[PDB]
Amino acid sequence: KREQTIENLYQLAQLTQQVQADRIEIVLEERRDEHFPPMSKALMETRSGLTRRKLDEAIAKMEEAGHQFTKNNANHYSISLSEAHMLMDAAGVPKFHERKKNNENKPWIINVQNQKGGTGKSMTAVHLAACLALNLDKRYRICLIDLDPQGSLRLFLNPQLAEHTNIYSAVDIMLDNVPDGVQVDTEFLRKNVMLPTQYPNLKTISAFPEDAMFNAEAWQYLQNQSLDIVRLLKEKLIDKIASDFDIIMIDTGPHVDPLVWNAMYASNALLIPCAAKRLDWASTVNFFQHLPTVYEMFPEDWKGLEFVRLMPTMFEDDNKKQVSVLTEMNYLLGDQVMMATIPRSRAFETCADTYSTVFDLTVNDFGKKTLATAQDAVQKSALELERVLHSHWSSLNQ
Amino acid sequence: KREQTIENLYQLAQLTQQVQADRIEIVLEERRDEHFPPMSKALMETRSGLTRRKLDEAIAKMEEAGHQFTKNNANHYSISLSEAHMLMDAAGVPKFHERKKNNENKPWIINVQNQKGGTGKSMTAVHLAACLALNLDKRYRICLIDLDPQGSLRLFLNPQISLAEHTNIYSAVDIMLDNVPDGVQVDTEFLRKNVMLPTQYPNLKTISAFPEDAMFNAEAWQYLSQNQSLDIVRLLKEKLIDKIASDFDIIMIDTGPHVDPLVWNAMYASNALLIPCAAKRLDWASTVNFFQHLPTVYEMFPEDWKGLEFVRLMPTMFEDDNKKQVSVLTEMNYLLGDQVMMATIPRSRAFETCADTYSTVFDLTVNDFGGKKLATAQDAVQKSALELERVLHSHWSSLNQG
Ligand SMILES: Nc1ncnc2c1ncn2[C@@H]1O[C@H](COP(=O)(O)OP(=O)(O)O)[C@@H](O)[C@H]1O
Ligand SMILES: Nc1ncnc2c1ncn2[C@@H]1O[C@H](COP(=O)(O)OP(=O)(O)O)[C@@H](O)[C@H]1O
Ligand SMILES: [Mg+2]
Ligand SMILES: [Mg+2]
Repeated sequence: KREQTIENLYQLAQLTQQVQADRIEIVLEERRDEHFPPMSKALMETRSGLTRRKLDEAIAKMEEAGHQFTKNNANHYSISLSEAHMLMDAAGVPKFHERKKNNENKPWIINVQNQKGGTGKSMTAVHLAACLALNLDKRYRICLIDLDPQGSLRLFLNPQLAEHTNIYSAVDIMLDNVPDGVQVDTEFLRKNVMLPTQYPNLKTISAFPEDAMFNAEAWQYLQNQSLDIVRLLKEKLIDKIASDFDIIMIDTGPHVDPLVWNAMYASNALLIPCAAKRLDWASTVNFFQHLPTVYEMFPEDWKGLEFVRLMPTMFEDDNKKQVSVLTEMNYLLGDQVMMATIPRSRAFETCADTYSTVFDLTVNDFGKKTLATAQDAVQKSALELERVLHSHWSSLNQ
Repeated sequence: KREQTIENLYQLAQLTQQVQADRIEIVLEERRDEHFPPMSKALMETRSGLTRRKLDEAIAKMEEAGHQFTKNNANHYSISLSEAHMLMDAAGVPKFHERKKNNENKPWIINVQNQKGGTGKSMTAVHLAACLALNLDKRYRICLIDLDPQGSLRLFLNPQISLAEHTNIYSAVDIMLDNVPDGVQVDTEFLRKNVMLPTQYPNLKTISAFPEDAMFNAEAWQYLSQNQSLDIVRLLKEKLIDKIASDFDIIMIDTGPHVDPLVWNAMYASNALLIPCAAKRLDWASTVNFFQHLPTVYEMFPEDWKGLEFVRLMPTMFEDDNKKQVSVLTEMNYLLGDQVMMATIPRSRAFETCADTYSTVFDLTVNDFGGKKLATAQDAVQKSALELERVLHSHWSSLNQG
C-alpha cells in the first residue's frame, strides 16, 4: 500500500512540475510606487549634522551643476533621499568609512535571533537598519539579510530593469543555485544579489519561501555527520561582501535550524529582542539556556561574539505586568539588556498593515504625535546600539 | 578568545535559570472570558438533524426532570452547547462510535502541512475542527494537536478549560521526549488529565503547543548527526498517537511552515494529508516546490507505513473577483483535479475579526462588526467541512483494514 501512496505523490510532483516561480515577476508585483517622504530643510538639518549655511551652500553648489531642486513658491523644499546623499557628497563631509583610522575596520555582523515568534524581532531589525541609514552625517553602508524563508523584509525595503534580471537569495548563494557557467564575483553579488532599496546606502538580501528546502536537504543530509554546514553562509556570502559594508544585520526567525546555525557562526555580534511579556521572556530564557550547548559544537576557528544584548520590544510601559517583567530582565542580566525599549503604538501596527517602516510613513496616515514618539523611540534605540557598536569596535578589528 | 564569550553565555544562562514558565498561569490568564453563543431551536435543528417535534419532545422530557432550560428576552428558548449535547443522548440518536455499524475504526490522522507560511493553514485547521465538532447528530470525538511551537490553537477560544486543581499541562513534544515527572507512566488517564484538554466543545479536545517545544529540533539535530537512524519520526505516533487513539474519531495535526523532524513525526503518524494553499501565485509555486520535495522524504520512512489513503489541496483566502487569483485557482483545479477540493474559503473580513479576537466564525456573533459576511463565511466553512466529511466516510473502510 506504501507503493501506491509514493506513486501517487510522484505523480502529483510530475503533474505540477510545469509551474515555476518567476522571482522578477514577484518583485514587480510587489513594487513600492509610494515615493519615500521628502525632507524639509529642517528635517534635512536634523538627519544630517549640517548648519543652515552649509546646507544652503550645498544646494547652491549642486544647482550650479544644473540639478534642479523641488521647492514651492514660498521656498519650502522637498529634498529626496538621493538629493540628500548628493548634498552630503557635495558638502565635503568625509562620510564615515572614508575618513581616518575607521578606514581600516572589520565590519559588524549582527545576528538578531530568538526562539519565540511574535516578539518584534523582524520589525526591530528593519527599523534599526533604516534609522541607522538615516544618519546622513556618516551614511553607513548597511546590508539587511532576510534569513527567514517566511520573511517579508523584501516588502519593507523593496528591491529594484529587465536587463539586470534573476535575483538570488542568501540560501541560493549557499547552495550555488546559480547558472552552471557563472562566477561568484563581487560584481555579480553587487548586480543580481544585494539589491538596492529606497534608501541609497542600505542594501537588502531578500528571502523567499522556497529557501526552506535548505533545511530539508540538510536534515536528511545530517546522516553524514558533517557539522561543517555552519560555515556556508560566512564562506559563501559574507566574506565576498564584507569589503562593501560597514554593518550587516541578519534576521533569522523563531527556530533552531542549520540556517540559524549559519547565522550564528557568521555573526560577530548577537542581538536578542524579546517582548516584555511573561511567556516571551520565559521562552527567551530557555533560548539562553540552549545557546551555549550548541555554540560549543562550532569549530575552533569561530572566535565570534564581541558582545550580546537583550532588546525589550513592544513595551507597553503602563502595564504593571510588563514593567515588572522588564525590571526582572534588568535585575537578572542588567547592562546586557538595553535601556531603550520600543513601545506598543498603533504606529507599528499601521507599519505592519502597510508593509513599511515609520520612516516610510507620513503624519497624515492616521494620530499626530503618536508617530513622532514612535520615530523618536526607534531613534533612541538605534543611537544606543550605535554607542555599543562604537565601544566594541576596536576590539572587533582583532 | 571565544572561550570568554562561551563563559559569558553560560553565566547568562545561569543568571536566569530561576525564571520558569507556569503553563497553568498562562492558560488561566488566557481564560475564555465568555461563553459559546447559545442556539435558538433553528440552529439546533440544522446542526442536529432533528425534527421540531422530536426536539420539543426531548426538551420537554428534560424539563420535567431536575433540569430546567433557559429562554431569552423573547420566550423562545436559548439553549447552550452542552445542553444540546445532552438533548442528543436524551433524544435516542447515539454517538458516532456508539453506533454498532462501526466500532473498530482506525481513527483518522489528518495532517495539515505546507512549507509556506501565512497561507492560512492554522485557521483552516481550527475552523475544520470546530465545524466537525458542531455536527451534533454524530458528535465526533475530535482531537486538535497543535504541533507548531509558535502555534496558538489553545488561544483561538479553544481554552484548555481546567480548574486550578490540575498539576501541570504538557504539550505533544513533552510527551514525545518523556518530559514528564520521573515516576509516572504515560497512560491514557495521564494524557486525558494533562495533555488533551477540554475546549468548550464537549466533543473536541486540544493538545496545546508552546515555544519551548521548539528545542525538540535540537534534540534531533544532535541525534541525526551522531546517529543515522531516522527513528525519531516514530516519536509522535508511538509515544502519543497510539496511546491516545482509543478516545477519538478524528485527529488533526497542525504542523507549521517548516519541514522538520517534528514535521517528519507529523507526516509519519498521519493517515491523511491536507495541503491548504492560498490562491496567491507565489503561494501556489512554493506549494509546488513542496510537492516536488515530498516523495523524496516519504520514501525514506521505515517499511512499516500503511500509506496516506487520500490527499486534498485546500484553497484559502480566495478573492473570487481577482483575475490573477481565479486564474491560479483554475490552474490548481486543472493540473491535479479530483485531488483539489471543490469548496474553497474566501478572503472574508470575518476571518480577520477572528484573528483579531482569537475566535472562530461559530464563536462570535453579528455584533462584532459584516453581518451577512459572517453568515457567508461560516456557511463556506460548513460546506468545506461537509466535503471533507464525505471524503472521510469514503476512504474510511479502506484503512479500517490497512
Ligand atoms: N513596536 C511594536 N508596537 C506594536 N506592535 C508591534 C511592534 N512590533 C511588532 N508589533 C506587532 O507584532 C507582530 C510581530 O512581528 P514580527 O517582528 O515579524 O514578529 P517575529 O519577529 O516574532 O516574526 C507584528 O505583526 C506587529 O503587528
Ligand atoms: N479567509 C481569510 N480572510 C482574511 N484573512 C485570512 C483568511 N484566512 C487567513 N487569513 C489571515 O492569514 C493569516 C494566516 O495565519 P496562519 O494560518 O497562522 O499561518 P499559516 O497558514 O502559515 O499557519 C491569519 O493571521 C489570518 O489573519
Ligand atoms: Mg519574524
Ligand atoms: Mg501557523
